Amino acid sequence: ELDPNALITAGALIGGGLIMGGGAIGAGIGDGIAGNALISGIARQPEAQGRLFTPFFITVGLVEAAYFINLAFMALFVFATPGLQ
Amino acid sequence: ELDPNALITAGALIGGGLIMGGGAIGAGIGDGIAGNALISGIARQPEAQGRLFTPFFITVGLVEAAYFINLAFMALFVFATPGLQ
Amino acid sequence: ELDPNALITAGALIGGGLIMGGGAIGAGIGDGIAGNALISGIARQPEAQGRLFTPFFITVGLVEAAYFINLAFMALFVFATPGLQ
Amino acid sequence: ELDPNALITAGALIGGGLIMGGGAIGAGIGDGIAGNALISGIARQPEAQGRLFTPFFITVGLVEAAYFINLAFMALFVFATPGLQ
Amino acid sequence: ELDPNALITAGALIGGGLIMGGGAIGAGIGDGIAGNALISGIARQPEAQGRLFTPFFITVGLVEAAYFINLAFMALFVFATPGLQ
Amino acid sequence: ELDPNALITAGALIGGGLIMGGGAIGAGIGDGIAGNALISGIARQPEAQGRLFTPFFITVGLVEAAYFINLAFMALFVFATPGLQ
Amino acid sequence: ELDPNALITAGALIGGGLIMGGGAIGAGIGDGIAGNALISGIARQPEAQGRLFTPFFITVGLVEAAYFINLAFMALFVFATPGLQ
Amino acid sequence: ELDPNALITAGALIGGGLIMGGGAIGAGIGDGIAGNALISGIARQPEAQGRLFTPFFITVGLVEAAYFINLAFMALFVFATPGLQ
Amino acid sequence: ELDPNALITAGALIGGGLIMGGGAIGAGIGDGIAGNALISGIARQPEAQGRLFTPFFITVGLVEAAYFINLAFMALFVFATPGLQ
Ligand SMILES: COc1nc2ccc(I)cc2cc1[C@@H](c1ccccc1)[C@@](O)(CCN(C)C)c1cccc2ccccc12
Ligand SMILES: COc1nc2ccc(I)cc2cc1[C@@H](c1ccccc1)[C@@](O)(CCN(C)C)c1cccc2ccccc12
Ligand SMILES: COc1nc2ccc(I)cc2cc1[C@@H](c1ccccc1)[C@@](O)(CCN(C)C)c1cccc2ccccc12
Repeated sequence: ELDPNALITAGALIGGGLIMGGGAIGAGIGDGIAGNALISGIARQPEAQGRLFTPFFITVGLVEAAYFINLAFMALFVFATPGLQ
Repeated sequence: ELDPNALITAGALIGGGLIMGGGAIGAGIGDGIAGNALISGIARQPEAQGRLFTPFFITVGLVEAAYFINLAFMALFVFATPGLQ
Repeated sequence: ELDPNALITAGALIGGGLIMGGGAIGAGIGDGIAGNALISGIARQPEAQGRLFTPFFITVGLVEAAYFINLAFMALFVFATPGLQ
Repeated sequence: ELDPNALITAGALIGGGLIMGGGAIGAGIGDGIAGNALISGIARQPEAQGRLFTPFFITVGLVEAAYFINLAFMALFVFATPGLQ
Repeated sequence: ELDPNALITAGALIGGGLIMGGGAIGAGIGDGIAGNALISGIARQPEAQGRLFTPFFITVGLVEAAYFINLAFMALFVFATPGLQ
Repeated sequence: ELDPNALITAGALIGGGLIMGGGAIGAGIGDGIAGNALISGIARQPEAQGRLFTPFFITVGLVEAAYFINLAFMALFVFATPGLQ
Repeated sequence: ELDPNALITAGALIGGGLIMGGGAIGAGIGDGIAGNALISGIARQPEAQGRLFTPFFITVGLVEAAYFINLAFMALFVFATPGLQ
Repeated sequence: ELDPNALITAGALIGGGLIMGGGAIGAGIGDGIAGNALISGIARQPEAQGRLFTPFFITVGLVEAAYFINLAFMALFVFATPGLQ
Repeated sequence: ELDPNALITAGALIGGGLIMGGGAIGAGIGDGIAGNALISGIARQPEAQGRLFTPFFITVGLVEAAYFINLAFMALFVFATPGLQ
């Protein structure tokens, strides 16, 4: 027979899946869009290369912070579930 | 045997996952898109570097406010669940 | 055991989650896209850019109204739940 | 113990959340994409400004009609739930 | 005590929300994208204004047909639910 | 109390909803994107545009076939439910 | 009263709806984006028409293979459900 | 009367549908985007045809690997379900 | 009848599904977008293209790390389920 934590943990795993699924959508498309501009800018001005890598890494850093903060809360959700009985 | 808060807490965790999962989609894609204009603009005109960071950080400011306001409401949902019995 | 409001509040948290999740996806990406144009236009026409912040704030105003109307209805769902028993 | 309206109302709130979540995604990204073209067109031809505002407001009007019609049905779903017992 | 139509009606309302929530994503983003070409085209060549509204309204016609055909099926789902017992 | 078809019909309405929701997202946005090209190409080359309506209708034909095949399977799910008991 | 296949079949129909909903999103937007480049390339070089139709049909073929393979598994899910009891 | 594998199998089928539904979104849109550059590039310079197929198939290789690795895990979920009792 | 792990494993398969679904959406589309730039840049600058594969593989590296970290957590959810009883 069920118990309250079976329901709480099921919610937690779905909740955690939503957090990382959305995190990977944000990060994969975000990084690809940042890389796109990098590849294009180099293609247009192949000596611009040096000055493009700082704006690129700032963008990626922002994108990846969302992925990583999401990851941390997915870890909280399934390894230390808030509201667990 | 199930109790009311088990069900409410499972809903809270799924809602909190929706909130953060949508926040990361918006943040990563929004920031990548902004970053794509920054990188391209710098590639097109290297001395516009400083000029371009101002509208970039205004833009990133707005995208990031959506992410962290969502983060606050996810924390309300899972740490101070409204409707908990 | 369960009671009706456990199920209703669970639906409310999940619906509130969809509402904020969707709101930040529209907001992050809508503002990113608006800011991309702002950044590019400032890169292209540094002088006559003041004429650009005004269409930008209008766009951002529309995008943010969607985010905050959604937020208002999330609050209603989870703090004044319609159909609560 | 549960009752049929607890299940119906839970469905209604999720249903309503889906309607507004999707409404905000459509409206935020739609408006941002319309604003993008507005900001760009002004940047390219800063006297085009006058003739751009009619096509802009037609686009936004279309985008916002979807948001508003969605909002109306979310209101029906949770305040006058069809099929309520 | 639950009855069959409570469950069926809850499914109907979630399905109807999916239908309209996806309709608004498609309508708002589709119409914004069409509107972006209209605005840009008018900005590029002001006297193409009349010429450009024809393919724009054909395009908006198609996007809007998806939105209102979805709206009809959402109404079938929630007002004349198939499978109701 | 519940019977098996209540649960099956509920799954059917939710699955039918996903099918139409997804179909209108692909259709709204696919047609918007096709029409964006049509509008721009007519703006750029008003004379030789007749050659454009033909690739446009092919694209729209493909996009609409996805919408209407989906519609056909939504109808099957909700009017001739596979696995109904 | 329920039976195991009522739950299995409900899962199957939702599962099947997810497969086709996502299939139509992939195919509608994919085909529209392929058609966009076709319409644009013809508009820019109206004699390029001949050499554009092979890359166009390769792209569409790839896009449509995802739709069709998804369709086949949705057919498996709801007409020959794996794990049916 | 329900048994454990009925619930587990229903979860398996929904998870397997998520997996393939997300795979087709990524594959169709990813392949359309790659194909859009191929078509445009060939339109811009007809004799670059052979040159452009190499980076196109590398790109399509990567997009398609996501689709078929997802397909393998969907098959694991529904044909060899982990956790089946 | 049911047992707690039936419900937990079901949540695990659904969460694992969200995680892989999201991962392939980010990966398909992120790599498509990166490859679009690669293809265009090679079409525009055939000589100095070697400088492009290096930003391309960096972008793809970031996009694929998101896909494969997600895959790693899907495996954890479905093969070493956190909170399993
Ligand atoms: C631009 O505004 C519109 N344009 C439309 C265009 C077509 C149609 I058919 C309906 C339209 C409706 C409106 C607004 C409206 C104005 C007055 C009354 C109701 C609705 C609006 O929906 C806009 C929301 N978006 C910005 C996301 C709104 C709703 C709810 C709260 C608001 C609060 C503040 C401002 C706007 C609010
Ligand atoms: C362009 O068509 C294709 N190209 C493919 C390319 C690769 C692969 I591996 C499979 C492909 C399959 C097809 C079709 C097909 C033709 C014949 C038989 C089965 C499938 C199709 O799937 C296209 C659907 N899209 C437009 C969204 C289809 C399915 C179902 C009903 C249809 C009804 C009418 C027309 C097409 C229908
Ligand atoms: C580029 O990497 C980063 N940039 C960041 C930027 C801002 C912030 I605030 C956090 C950041 C965190 C990281 C990584 C990290 C490095 C070390 C330790 C933890 C996290 C990372 O999250 C990147 C994942 N993406 C590629 C999707 C990661 C997580 C998990 C497993 C990884 C395995 C291999 C490589 C990277 C891994």
